[PDB]
This record gives sequence, C-alpha cells and structure tokens, in this order.
Amino acid sequence: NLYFQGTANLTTSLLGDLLDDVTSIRHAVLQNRAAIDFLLLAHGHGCEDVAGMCSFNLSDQSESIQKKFQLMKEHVNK
Amino acid sequence: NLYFQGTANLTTSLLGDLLDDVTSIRHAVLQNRAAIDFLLLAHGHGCEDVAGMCSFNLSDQSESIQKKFQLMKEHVNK
Amino acid sequence: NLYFQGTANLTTSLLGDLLDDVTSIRHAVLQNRAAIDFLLLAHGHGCEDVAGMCSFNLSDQSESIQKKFQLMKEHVNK
Ligand SMILES: [Cl-]
Repeated sequence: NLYFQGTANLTTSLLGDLLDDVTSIRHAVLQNRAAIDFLLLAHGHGCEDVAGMCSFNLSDQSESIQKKFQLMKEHVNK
Repeated sequence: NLYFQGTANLTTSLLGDLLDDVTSIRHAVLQNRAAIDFLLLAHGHGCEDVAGMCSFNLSDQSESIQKKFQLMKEHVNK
Repeated sequence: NLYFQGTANLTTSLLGDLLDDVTSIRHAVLQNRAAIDFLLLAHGHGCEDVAGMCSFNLSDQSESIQKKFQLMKEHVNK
C-alpha cells in the first residue's frame, strides 16, 4: 500500500517538474516565433511567407492538464 | 482496486494531453528552425554557419511512445 | 501485483522516452534563440530589442527529474 503510494507520489513529483519545464519551453518557442516574424518584417516579408509563422495557437491543454494533475495529487496523496 | 484504477486512468488521461502538447511544440520548433534558415539564406549564409541549424533530426520517439501509451491504456482500462 | 508492476514499468518506459524527447526539444529551442540573436546583431539590434531573446535560462529541472526517475525505476522494477 505504502509501496503503491510511494510509486504514485514519485510519479506526481516528477510530472510536476516536467509540466513546468514543458510550459517554459512552449513560452520560449512562442517568443522565438515572434522574433522571427519581426525579422521577416525587417526583410519586407509577412509571416504568411514562411510555413507556420503566423500561427501562435499551439496545443495548450494546460487547463485540463493542471486540473487532472491536482486531482491526481489529491487522489494519490490523501 | 478501483482506487488503483482511478490513479492509473488519471495518469493515462494526463499523459495523453501532455504527449499531444509535446508533439505540437516539436512541430513548431522545426518550423521555426526552417524560418531561421531562410533568413540566414537571405543574409548570404548557410545553415552550417550557426550551431545546429542544419539539423532537423530531433529526438522523436513518437512511434515507441504511442505504442507504449496504447498498451498502457489497454492494460489499465480493461 | 504483477499487473501493478506491469503498469508501473510501462509508465517508467514511456516517461524515459518522453524525457529524452523534451531534453532534445529544449536544446533545439536554445540553439534557435542563439541563431535569432545572431540575425538581430546582423540588423544592428541587440537581444534586448525583442521580448525574451536575451534569456537562455529556461526551466531546466533535469537534475531533480533524473534523480526522481532513477528512484522510480529502482522502486518499481526491484
Ligand atoms: Cl524555437
């Protein structure tokens, strides 16, 4: 039981760290895309000239992921 | 038992969301790299002039990850 | 018991793959940011001119994540 609880808690702990890292990376990718679009403007080109550069709507399921994560912690660590 | 099953199902649910987000981010990073390489060309430079810019072969274990994920769901949610 | 062990092992296996992919992606994002900063220099602009471009300190909890992952494997697969 406590062995099970130990496995589950390691998993939530690790997942917490990983989710924060992934959030950080998405943030950075979007900043980078905006920088690229400024450079394209500087060359007299619009974002529509390069595949994907107009798009800032990446998959972002933070809301459902964070809710599930919280439920998981409450479920596991009670 | 159902408590165990509940933990495991929350984990597969969350992981599903996270895998889709990571796929999305890798996609975007590669598009961004291609855009950078077009700009370097515009300046009269090749991708070999900037560290890593020639490389589009990121770690992509989607095939093994997706198989494991499917096995995990079938194993857990039966 | 072995069913539990099977679930847990699938989870560590999948997580191992995913962590390597995320590491790879962060690497790439940082290389891309450096490339963008070289292009900004080429245009006579510093990184402070574009949001986030001076920053190479993304969330990187690889040390704690890798330790937890190793503990998880030892805990689960013993
Ligand atoms: Cl990027």
